[PDB]
Amino acid sequence: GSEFKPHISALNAPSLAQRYKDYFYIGAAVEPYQTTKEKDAKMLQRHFNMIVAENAMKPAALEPTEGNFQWADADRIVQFAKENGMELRFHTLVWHNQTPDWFFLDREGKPMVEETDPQKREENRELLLQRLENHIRAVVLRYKDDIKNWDVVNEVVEPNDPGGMRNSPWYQITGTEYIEVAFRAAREAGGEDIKLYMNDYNTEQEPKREYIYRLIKKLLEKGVPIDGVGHQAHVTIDRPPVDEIKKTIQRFADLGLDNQITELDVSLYGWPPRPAYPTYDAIPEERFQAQADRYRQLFELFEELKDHISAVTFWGIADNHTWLDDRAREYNDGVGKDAPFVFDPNYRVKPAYWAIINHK
Amino acid sequence: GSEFKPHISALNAPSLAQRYKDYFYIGAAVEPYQTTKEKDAKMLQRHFNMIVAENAMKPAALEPTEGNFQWADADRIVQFAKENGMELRFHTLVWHNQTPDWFFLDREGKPMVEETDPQKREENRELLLQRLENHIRAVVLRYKDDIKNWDVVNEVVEPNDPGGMRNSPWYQITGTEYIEVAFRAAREAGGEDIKLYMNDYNTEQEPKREYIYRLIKKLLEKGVPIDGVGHQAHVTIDRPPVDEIKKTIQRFADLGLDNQITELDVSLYGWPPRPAYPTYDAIPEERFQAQADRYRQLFELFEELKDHISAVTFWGIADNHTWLDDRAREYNDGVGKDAPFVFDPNYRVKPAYWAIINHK
Amino acid sequence: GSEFKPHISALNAPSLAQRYKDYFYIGAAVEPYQTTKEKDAKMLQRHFNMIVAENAMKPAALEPTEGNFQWADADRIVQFAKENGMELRFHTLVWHNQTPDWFFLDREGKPMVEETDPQKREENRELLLQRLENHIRAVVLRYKDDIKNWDVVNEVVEPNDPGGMRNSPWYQITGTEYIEVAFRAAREAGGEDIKLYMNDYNTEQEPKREYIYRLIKKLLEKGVPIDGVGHQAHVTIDRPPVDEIKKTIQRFADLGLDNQITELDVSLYGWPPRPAYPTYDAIPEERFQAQADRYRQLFELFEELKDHISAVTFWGIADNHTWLDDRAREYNDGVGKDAPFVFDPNYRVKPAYWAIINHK
Ligand code: NA
Ligand code: NA
Ligand code: NA
Ligand code: NA
Repeated sequence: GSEFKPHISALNAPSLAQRYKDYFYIGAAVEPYQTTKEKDAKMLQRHFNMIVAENAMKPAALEPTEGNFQWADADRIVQFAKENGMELRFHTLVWHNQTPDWFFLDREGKPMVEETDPQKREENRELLLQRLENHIRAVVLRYKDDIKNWDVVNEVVEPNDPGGMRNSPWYQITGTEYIEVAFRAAREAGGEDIKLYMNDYNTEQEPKREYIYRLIKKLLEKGVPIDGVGHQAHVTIDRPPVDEIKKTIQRFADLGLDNQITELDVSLYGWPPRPAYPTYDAIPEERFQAQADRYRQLFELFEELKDHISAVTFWGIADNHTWLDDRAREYNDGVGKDAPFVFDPNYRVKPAYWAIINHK
Repeated sequence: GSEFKPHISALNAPSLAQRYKDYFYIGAAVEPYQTTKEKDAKMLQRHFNMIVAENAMKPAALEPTEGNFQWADADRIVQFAKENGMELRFHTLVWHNQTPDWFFLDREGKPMVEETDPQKREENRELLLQRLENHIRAVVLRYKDDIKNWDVVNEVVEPNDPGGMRNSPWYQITGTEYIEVAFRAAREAGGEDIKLYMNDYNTEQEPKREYIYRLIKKLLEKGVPIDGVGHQAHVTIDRPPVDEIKKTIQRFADLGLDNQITELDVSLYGWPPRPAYPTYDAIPEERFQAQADRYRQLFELFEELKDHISAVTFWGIADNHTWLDDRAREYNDGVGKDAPFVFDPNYRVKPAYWAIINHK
Repeated sequence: GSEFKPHISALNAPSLAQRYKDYFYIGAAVEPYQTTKEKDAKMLQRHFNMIVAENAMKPAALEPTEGNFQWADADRIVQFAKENGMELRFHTLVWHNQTPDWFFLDREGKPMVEETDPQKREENRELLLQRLENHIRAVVLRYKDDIKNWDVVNEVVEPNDPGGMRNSPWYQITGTEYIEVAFRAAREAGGEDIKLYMNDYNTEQEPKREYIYRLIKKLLEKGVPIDGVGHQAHVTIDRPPVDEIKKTIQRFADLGLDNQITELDVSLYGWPPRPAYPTYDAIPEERFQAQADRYRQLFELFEELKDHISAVTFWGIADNHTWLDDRAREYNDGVGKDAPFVFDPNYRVKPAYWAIINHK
């Protein structure tokens, strides 16, 4: 144990975004209801100068059937950021998950992935790319003046698949062209001022890192205007090692790319939740102290790499809301709690908060 | 002697604020008449991108009797800053000096500090906190869109007093609650965008440093939204040592606090003015050269700590106006002159100017 | 050979200005036609956040006869920068080249440099300084709200001339007073917010460096409001050595001066073009790899000196347009091609691009 400053309320504790003002933005993923929850709204105004929609801007949320755009939840998050002078990230224009099946049906209502006529396959490819372009055109035309950071594609690399290309219907139907078109359409509709990212997880693992590096070079060679890599950084206390994170950021920086940490959380367990504690009160202090040392190591690394990192965004606000609790229950027969942030479920600061707010 | 660049006019000499553009703001304390004095106004526009009122915004200046707000002098300083794109600091919402006695009278016209009925003392405490809240509400509502930096309380720690709490009437009547309320009211009226400081002098001395650190932690534990510490830095050529200054800034940074240097001057004498020179022309060059080396050491330290220091403000413009001349005369039987700045009384640069403007 | 990343199109390659966002602006010299050439305009929007007129704002371009101001070409460049949020530099208010002869004729139509009556010479000096003041007044009044960076005088030092002062008609008629007046008039018309530079080439050579340093100190002693030195940096692969560049920047920083690199190019040849290659396709890869290592060394030096350098501007966009091709032909009997940029004549990135865009 090394962090023994008091567990004060986070609502008025010194601002995390302030601490990192000349390093990178400090962001949080939010749901629309949190923009009007008193404590969550206060937490955002106190600690965060960047916001991303955890779920409200995924493809199925915004265009659940063709041409039927659903803007209300997304507008709510954008308006909260505008009211409070926060930057925004867009999650996400393209993803194999959270994508409605109408994209991948031919004009006949049948799955394009089953088509065997080569000329018809080329027509389906053209049609799917037009649908993708229209999804992007609508969303970027609406938000381009307010959202500067765009996860144009998400999780398109899978090292277990041939050539490293995740074999989603996107890839089955268009190869890598859906990725090329996604970036071109985003630039066409949004102009030079928006920053376009390829977002993925385990970006430091090999050979996934090579595959992402290879893909970006291939896209660059095709004239694709990519600006950066987003690193989800869903990490644990021990994995991955900090030196591998450092080499990954430097590596993509060598292609001229900006880097953002997009979905940061530090689980208390391994991958998978080998044994979750059942309740929050059951987590011993030693675990939070271990998590504090890990957060310290991460953020001091981010400071060293500050000229290659424009933003660090957490995948949530406080420990009362995190996607890791679904996984904790799942692998522990219905009961389990994770604690991945620097703010606890009662909106108090954790040892990890003091570890990243201090002078180093 | 080490600084032999010419003693050019400061009016058009290279800008001090420019030199520190990516480190911290460079500020000066001013009186309203100096916003319309040709040479002082030019000096501010040339060298400073932050302004503070030396006297015009103290409690007795702004609310000399209850509810009788006097805005003219303060408005003048704020308008000069706005015309010239300068940031502002507010000195100061609460101070045991420069505070009119009406605050501390019960509704009966008698000193609250003399009251012996416990229930009546609690009523006086409530009344004094309401008067404090109204003073802050009026001032912050008026200036919140123009002043980002607020000395919410000033000089509230005194190591000679029990528990380190300066035993002013504020503390005699309310304990530390006046400090809690001062910060809460300032945040309530001004929003999250204004930065709230506790300002004091000798912040590197022990045990004063501990007492300030202890008090801030206690206020943080009560939910108080403090953002930073202001260090007056009324220093001499030899005191305090630079390593103690460094440890102080780092120490408060460890609580997540920003730091500003708020009232910087480097006296030519010890504490007290053991022997002032009678006139400015009597000061030998060796003294200015010693003062230059001291200013060099201070500002190179500030550069090293730049990510913990947002602003460095001098307690005046040029050597023709400084509060240290009152003290120089006082302790030298009516005659005496100090020279605490980098600009001399004829608006020429001093060796100290060249020492902090150069490449290091 | 060390840089083997692909020679992708530069039009959508990761942004150079983005890479240097927290170091200095990245600029390019342009001609008006390039603001409407599809590829040049795209290159500026992709890679550059600062623009300078290669020729359209020289004295003869803007005021070819007395009082006959020609604004169209200059306005075009300023409007392109404004549309795209780019900063601007002004090249240049005073220069011995590109200056129409009407400046230097007495009211009698005869060359002021030939006048032998001392009282008449003082009248011509006064008249030439009034004409200079009016040229500057007109240009600064028109553009002061849009152009922050002003090359007030250009190439006024010549180490082969007595006292180091280039013996142009400006100096023959007014001594150094034309320089004093140029800076004062620019400040008078433009205010404190515009930054005023003395621009020259070979600024690291001795004794030219001493002469510039000496002149600036003399101007500072006369009350002249100079803010910075512009270093043209028309360099080769081997000259000048990087340590001499470093000492030059530090040296002028010691006078409190900002520094900008104003006309950067890295010729493939010596001075003069000892042997140009006849055509672009004749340049071997080894030369581009040598040029890449040189650009790497320069920009890593600029990063180290980032707090003394506000902007780095290239004297052109891509290798299809550069003034060095006139000199390559000249000294090679009509045929010759240089390649001084990081972007090639077909708007593809060069090894030098990868060398300055990477993580270091
Ligand atoms: Na730095
Ligand atoms: Na989720
Ligand atoms: Na005073
Ligand atoms: Na030219």
